[PDB]
Formats: sequence, C-alpha cells, structure tokens
Amino acid sequence: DISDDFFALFLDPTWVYTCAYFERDDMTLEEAQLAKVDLALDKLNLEPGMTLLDVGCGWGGALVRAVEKYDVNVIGLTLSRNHYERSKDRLAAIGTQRRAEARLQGWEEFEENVDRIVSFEAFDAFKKERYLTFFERSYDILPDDGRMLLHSLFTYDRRWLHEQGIALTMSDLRFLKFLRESIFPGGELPSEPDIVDNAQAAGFTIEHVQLLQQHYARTLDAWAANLQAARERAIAVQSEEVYNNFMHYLTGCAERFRRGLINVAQFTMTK
Ligand SMILES: C[S@@+](CC[C@H](N)C(=O)[O-])C[C@H]1O[C@@H](n2cnc3c(N)ncnc32)[C@H](O)[C@@H]1O
Ligand code: NA
Repeated sequence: DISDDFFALFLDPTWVYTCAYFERDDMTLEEAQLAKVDLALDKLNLEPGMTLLDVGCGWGGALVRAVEKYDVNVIGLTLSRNHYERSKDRLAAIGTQRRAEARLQGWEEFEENVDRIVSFEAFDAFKKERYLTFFERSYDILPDDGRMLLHSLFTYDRRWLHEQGIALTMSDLRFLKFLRESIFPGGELPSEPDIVDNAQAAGFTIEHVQLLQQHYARTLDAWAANLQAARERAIAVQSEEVYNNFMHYLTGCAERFRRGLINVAQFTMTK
C-alpha cells in the first residue's frame, strides 16, 4: 500500500484525512481539522469520563483530540494496519488516566456498550448490504440517551442534480471509474436516503444535518497544494505514477465538490 511517509508530505500534524472545517476563514489546515473534530464532538454532549467509540479511526487524530480536549475514554476501530499502529502509538503517548485504545477490528465484530459514537468518512467504505446493520448495531450499543455523529460522504443521482442545475459529464464518468479502480474514496457512495432512511428504520432521529461541501473543496485544494510543493519527496517515497494519481484524485475531487456533484455532511443522530 501507500506509505505513511507519503501521506505525511501533505497532511497536517493531526494526520486527519477527511474534510476539514474552516470555522474561521483564516484557519490553517491543522486548525480546521481540529475545528471539524470539535464540531462533531460538541454535538455529542460529552462529559468527562464518558466512553466514545470512533468507527474508522484512521491515524487517530480525532481520538487524540477527544482525550485531550474532552477528557473521555476512547475506543477506535479500523481495518487498516497502518492506521491502527499510528493510532495505538499516539494514544499510548498521551498522558491520561482514561482508557485510550485502538483496535484492528471492524464495527461488525464490536459489541461493547459505549456512551457515544463518532465516525468520519468510514460509512462510504461499507457495503450497501450493511447500511441498515450498521445503524442497528450502533443503536444497540448506545444507552437510551445515546447520540451518534455520522460524518459521511454521499452522492446525488441525475434527476436531483438536474433539478439543481448540474449535469454529469463524460469526464465525470471517467473520473468515477478512476475512483472505483483505485484506493481513493468516492467510487460507490451512498445516497442521502441510504443514510437517513436506514438510520430512521433502526430507531434514530436525525436532529441536524450540516453540509460541508465547500469545506471539502478547500481541504482538497490544500492537500493538492501541499503535495505539489513536496513533489520530489513524494516521488522519492513512492513514484511519479503514484504522485500523479494522487494529484488527479485531489484536484478532481475538489472540482467535483465545488460544482456540487457530491456532498459531505455531519448527521446528528439521537435515540
Ligand atoms: C477514509 S478513513 C477516515 C480516517 C479518519 N476517520 C479521519 O478522519 O482521518 C476510513 C477509516 O475507516 C476504516 N474502516 C473502513 N471500514 C471499517 C469497518 N467495517 N470497521 C471499522 N473501520 C472501518 C478504515 O480502515 C479507515 O481507518
Ligand atoms: Na481528568
């Protein structure tokens, strides 16, 4: 796979590799990633000592922020060994009396009770045959007053796009094929109904939906600018092919969020 050393060339120190939130226009990338995490965690009404599950925890930035700012116990799940190892190391290096653990484990195998759940851009990696199952499991492990913040990408169909004045081009179809045949996200995104209808069938109320479309455009622009500025080092760590493929993903996805072809949002879900 792609080395952490490559991603380090374009991500900020949190290692967060999902849509940032430019809560103030002059925030740096790091500040906007912490703002995105805090935006989500504030919606969970966390109290010190609660237990927070992060489904699909990446390299651990949100878990570290949850411990540091919110003083919660944390459990992070991932399917990626590289994600797990960095998460494990970062959490162990936090000075805290709380429980802070990362696991190489899917949510399908996790059955422990937790007080709150967060997830950032993992849901699009789930098979559509598991969308309902995921919400059922999340409902079951939460207490009666539990809350989940689902931050997910989602797509729109031709009819909706057309009603909004947007068309999918032959280039867009080529780009979707590029995504499907690569490690990059976006090849088989859920629709908004795939999120909302399954969450509601499992018993959740959708309290709030916050769209972040243009924040993602800006985030992807920042990653691309960072990667081009480090091009020689990126080629050295990987190769020119990989570098160019990443640039194609980052810039192509930025263009598509700007145009409105796809979206990303935080869904506050309550019981
Ligand atoms: C696009 S990354 C998001 C990483 C992190 N949330 C962030 O904001 O940078 C998706 C992560 O979800 C994880 N993931 C995908 N499917 C999963 C599953 N069924 N259970 C647990 N984690 C999963 C991947 O292994 C990866 O760590
Ligand atoms: Na404390």
